[PDB]
Parts: sequence; structure tokens; C-alpha cells
Amino acid sequence: GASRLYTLVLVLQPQRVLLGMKKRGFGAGRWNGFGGKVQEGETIEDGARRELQEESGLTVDALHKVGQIVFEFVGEPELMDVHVFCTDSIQGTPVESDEMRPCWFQLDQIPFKDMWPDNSYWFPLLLQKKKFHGYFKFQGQDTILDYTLREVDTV
Ligand SMILES: Nc1nccc(-c2ccccc2)n1
Repeated sequence: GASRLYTLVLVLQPQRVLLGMKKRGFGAGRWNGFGGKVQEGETIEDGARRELQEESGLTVDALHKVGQIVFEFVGEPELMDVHVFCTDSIQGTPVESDEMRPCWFQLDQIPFKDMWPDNSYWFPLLLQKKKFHGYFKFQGQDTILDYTLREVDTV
């Protein structure tokens, strides 16, 4: 139990990607994919489907495994084991809530400066349909102290 399970879901269409602006709590003020903690009795993929609906209002059909990223925050005991998914098959339209504001971005207008800093490293892989394993050591939420990132054939 050194790490806690999380999901992160990117809705990636041929010309655009859906990102969410978190309004409070962890990650507030930044754009990111949609995700959160996997629950008891829930598969990781079912947790990803649930998080996407709760945070964006979208219903996902097929989810595709694209990556695994472990995050360490100095001073915090629990590692975040984030399972990253992508989908191009969604139903519904995005919903803004008290917690989250979704927005579509053209792929050449992705807001890297107002995202989690690790996204600048692995988004290029996601956009070219590559799979990856990563680890990022953070000091606070703005500084990457160390990282590793490698492309894989199997997530
Ligand atoms: N891009 C990024 N960077 C750091 C952390 C996260 C995160 C995502 C979902 C759930 C918990 C943490 N995402």
C-alpha cells in the first residue's frame, strides 16, 4: 500500500482534446484530464469511466489504456499511481459544475503553461498514440525535481 490508485482520462478526437479546469481542491487553477481515486470494489477502468462522467458529464464507450504515471510529492507519504486512458468515443456534451469547467482545445492550442508541468512531457506521446510509463517527483505542485518517462508496448 505504498501507492494509491487513480485514473486520468483524456478525450482525444482527431482535431481537439477535452480538458478540465479544476475549480477547487487538488490541482485547482490548472487544466488536466479528468480523474480521481479508484474506489473499493471498482476496476481501474470502471473508475476511469465514473470519473469522466462525474467531472465532465460525458459517457464513455471504449476506453483505451495509454499510460501509467507514478507521482511522488515530497513530504507526502502516499504515491499516486495514475492509470491514464484515452477515448475518442463519447456521448453527451461537456458539463460545467461547481468542481470542474471542461473546454475543448485545438491540438495546436493546448494550454501547457496552465497545466500540471508533467503534462508537457507525456502529452506529446499521447497525441502520437504512444503508450508510456512515467514517474515524477514533485516539490509542491509547480516544481518537478526528477522524472523518468519511457515509451512501452504494453501499459
Ligand atoms: N497531470 C497530473 N499531474 C499530477 C497529478 C495528476 C493527477 C491526476 C489524477 C488524479 C490525481 C493526480 N495529474
